Amino acid sequence: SVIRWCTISSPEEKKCNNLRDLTQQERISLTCVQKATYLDCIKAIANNEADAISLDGGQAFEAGLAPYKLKPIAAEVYEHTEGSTTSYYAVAVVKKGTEFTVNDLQGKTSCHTGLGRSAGWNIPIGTLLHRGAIEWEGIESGSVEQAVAKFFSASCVPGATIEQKLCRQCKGDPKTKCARNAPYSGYSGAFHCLKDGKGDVAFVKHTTVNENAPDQKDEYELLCLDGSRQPVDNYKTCNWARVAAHAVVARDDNKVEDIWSFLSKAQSDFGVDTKSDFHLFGPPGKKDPVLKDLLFKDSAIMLKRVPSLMDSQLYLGFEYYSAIQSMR
Ligand SMILES: [Fe+3]
Repeated sequence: SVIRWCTISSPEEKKCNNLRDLTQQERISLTCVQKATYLDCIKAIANNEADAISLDGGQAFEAGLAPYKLKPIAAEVYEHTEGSTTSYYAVAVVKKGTEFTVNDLQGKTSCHTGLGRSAGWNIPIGTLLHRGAIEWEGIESGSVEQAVAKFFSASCVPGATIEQKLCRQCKGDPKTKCARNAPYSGYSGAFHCLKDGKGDVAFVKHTTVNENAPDQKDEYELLCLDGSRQPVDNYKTCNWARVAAHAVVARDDNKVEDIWSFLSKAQSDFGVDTKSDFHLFGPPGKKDPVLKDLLFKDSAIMLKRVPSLMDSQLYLGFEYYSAIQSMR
């Protein structure tokens, strides 16, 4: 019996084969299918051409719509003060000194993890809109990118389609610079994007600074929704939202057990406590954003199985869910 994972980048593939390689000796075994975009994975998965992929809540949302109707099989666990939780916080990071508040955000540059991802988009944009900041009336008259491209001087937003302003700060080969897996894509990419000065703001996770710049953590602060700017380590108070962990998405069939089995074991032999050269998660550390969050976030510490009961909606929450919807 084999599970076929869908990978979305070469390096992600490798890590994948890696684990398949040192796993081929079990009841359930791996195999890596590499697609172009997560969409194609979602699709293959539904077509029986694959069986799993771990997605950001923004994509989990997507993966749940019809025709797919994929379910969140397992969700990532993250360090909490209280040991652990299945959620993370969305924060907007900023360099220390550059005075400026949430309100003074117009005509700025900004870096985002990618189009429609929780932290780098859904939360921030919808927030900005829910605040009278961004002018958006609706789908049937104006796109969202457009309202976005109208608010910021320019941006980096991997996945962007409708506006070159949004692809303005993306560093890399122009062919692929705004690719969904571009060098400036992902939590860490959006950080570099900030690091490198290509944007005045980064929309990332509460772990973001530590994982790329624990050394120069002092060099950054957080933009709070109230007006303040707090210290990188104050995400709790200075946050824009608390979102659901990324989840592993799979067809609603009988296989969901083979997958959980596979994951349960693998995580057993290669967790944060593994003693192997091979790590399922991370580990976290200043590395090249390109090699980050492969398969799973570098910041995941465990996997917690999801109750069969939950679909995408129940998983995300009626609130977040409506919020995402209302944006498309
Ligand atoms: Fe995320």
